[PDB]
Amino acid sequence: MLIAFEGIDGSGKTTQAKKLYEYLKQKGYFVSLYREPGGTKVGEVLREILLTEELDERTELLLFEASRSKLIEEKIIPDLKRDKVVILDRFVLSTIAYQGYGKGLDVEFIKNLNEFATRGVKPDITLLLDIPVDIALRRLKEKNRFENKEFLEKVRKGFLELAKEEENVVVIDASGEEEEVFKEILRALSGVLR
Amino acid sequence: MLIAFEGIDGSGKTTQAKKLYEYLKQKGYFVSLYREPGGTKVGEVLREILLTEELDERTELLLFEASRSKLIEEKIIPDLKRDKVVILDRFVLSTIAYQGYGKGLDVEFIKNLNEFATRGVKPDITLLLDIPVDIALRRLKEKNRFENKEFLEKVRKGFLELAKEEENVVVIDASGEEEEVFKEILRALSGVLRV
Ligand SMILES: Nc1ncnc2c1ncn2[C@@H]1O[C@H](COP(=O)(O)OP(=O)(O)CP(=O)(O)O)[C@@H](O)[C@H]1O
Ligand SMILES: Nc1ncnc2c1ncn2[C@@H]1O[C@H](COP(=O)(O)OP(=O)(O)CP(=O)(O)O)[C@@H](O)[C@H]1O
Ligand SMILES: Cc1cn([C@H]2C[C@H](O)[C@@H](COP(=O)(O)O)O2)c(=O)[nH]c1=O
Ligand SMILES: Cc1cn([C@H]2C[C@H](O)[C@@H](COP(=O)(O)O)O2)c(=O)[nH]c1=O
Ligand SMILES: [Cl-]
Ligand SMILES: [Mg+2]
Ligand SMILES: [Mg+2]
Ligand SMILES: [Mg+2]
Ligand SMILES: [Mg+2]
Repeated sequence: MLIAFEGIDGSGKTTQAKKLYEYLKQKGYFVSLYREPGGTKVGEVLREILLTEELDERTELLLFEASRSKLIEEKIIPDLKRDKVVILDRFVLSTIAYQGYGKGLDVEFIKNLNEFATRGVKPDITLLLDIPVDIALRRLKEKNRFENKEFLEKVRKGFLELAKEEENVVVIDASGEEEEVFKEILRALSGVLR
Repeated sequence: MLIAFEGIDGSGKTTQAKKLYEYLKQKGYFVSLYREPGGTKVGEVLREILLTEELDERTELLLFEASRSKLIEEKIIPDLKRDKVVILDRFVLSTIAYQGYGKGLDVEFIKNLNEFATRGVKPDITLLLDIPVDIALRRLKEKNRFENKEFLEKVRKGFLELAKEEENVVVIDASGEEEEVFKEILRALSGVLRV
């Protein structure tokens, strides 16, 4: 049971994933929650680079994938082996939507890099938190280098294209308050998980 | 003009690349010299990760490629534009020989990633410093995780096969004395550059 949250910055992924985490632990699941990029010692070094340094788009791509690879080997595959429910705050669709649809790198190439880093590990469900860009940006404080309107409109569109084309992606209206969104996540999750 | 040095650990790449830097400077070229992994601030942090951490082979490949991508975009392409001769202490054949022949990852995939990271930039000449593994390892004072006989015998063989398959690779016998090996380098280079 691998549950991924996806969506643009300010869709509320981190808030929603921590809520789901604690809710499942309550219900007696064994649960893990990891962020991408990050989630391992090495991945957190890479996250810092990715967030702080001026990178070209090809370097950035390779470092998002390196973070993922480490997280898959070190944490995700061993957790799934142990019947831990694993919740991911971003996963493979983020790389396609940001570095592909956003930055213009080839989506088909990114897919193959994704499969390489993941060893083909796929979520049981992906919750795409969809929200208009203006709404999302208004939730944020400081803007990171990805959190700009022109760019995020392309990213939002790319996620919605992926939801049509990729498997097991459910589109969640994330424009509501925290609990209405959380209830929509639980309704979508009841489709794969008690 | 892009010149790459390749070969197993202890073949003398770093020693020879710096000799060549000094030689070309004395001839009035503008010259750059970079190591892989490393060569940029970002790259040098990746290098540290690569040497110090236990990494799975896939993460390792991707970090080697990320270091290369950074070096290509930040340093190598701007330098080639300025007519600097660029000398590399390791480049794309290292990744094929180490991660492909040594670690067993798919060579075609590695080549695909190499092309991505380099934007198709290729050396004018690659000097493969060939040497028996036992000779090479005896030159080294401390061993990193790659500097293992079992592993390097696979890698040495992979380099020698690449020197047949790839373009513009010249095999240099690197078991000799430093100056001798340097002379053989210069003779090879004279094919592609005024020495
Ligand atoms: N439904 C909702 N309505 C209003 N504000 C919300 C909200 N869900 C979360 N927020 C607030 O929006 C801000 C961003 O939330 P969060 O950190 O969950 O988003 P995110 O993870 O999508 C940003 P990123 O993609 O850059 O990491 C936080 O202040 C959070 O409290
Ligand atoms: N031709 C030669 N004969 C004997 N010793 C040599 C030599 N060339 C270099 N050495 C010595 O061997 C050691 C390793 O040299 P060097 O650092 O150039 O190799 P290298 O760059 O192939 C190792 P690595 O691949 O791990 O970076 C140094 O002590 C160096 O002085
Ligand atoms: C995982 C991932 C994140 N990102 C961006 C989105 C965020 O703005 C930033 C940090 O994301 P995070 O805080 O959700 O981990 O990285 C990519 O550009 N590509 C990726 O593959
Ligand atoms: C560039 C490169 C180096 N390496 C290894 C060889 C060395 O043992 C180690 C450090 O290289 P360096 O000191 O020659 O720069 O990295 C690879 O495995 N793959 C690569 O693509
Ligand atoms: Cl994918
Ligand atoms: Mg977040
Ligand atoms: Mg919008
Ligand atoms: Mg060296
Ligand atoms: Mg010059």
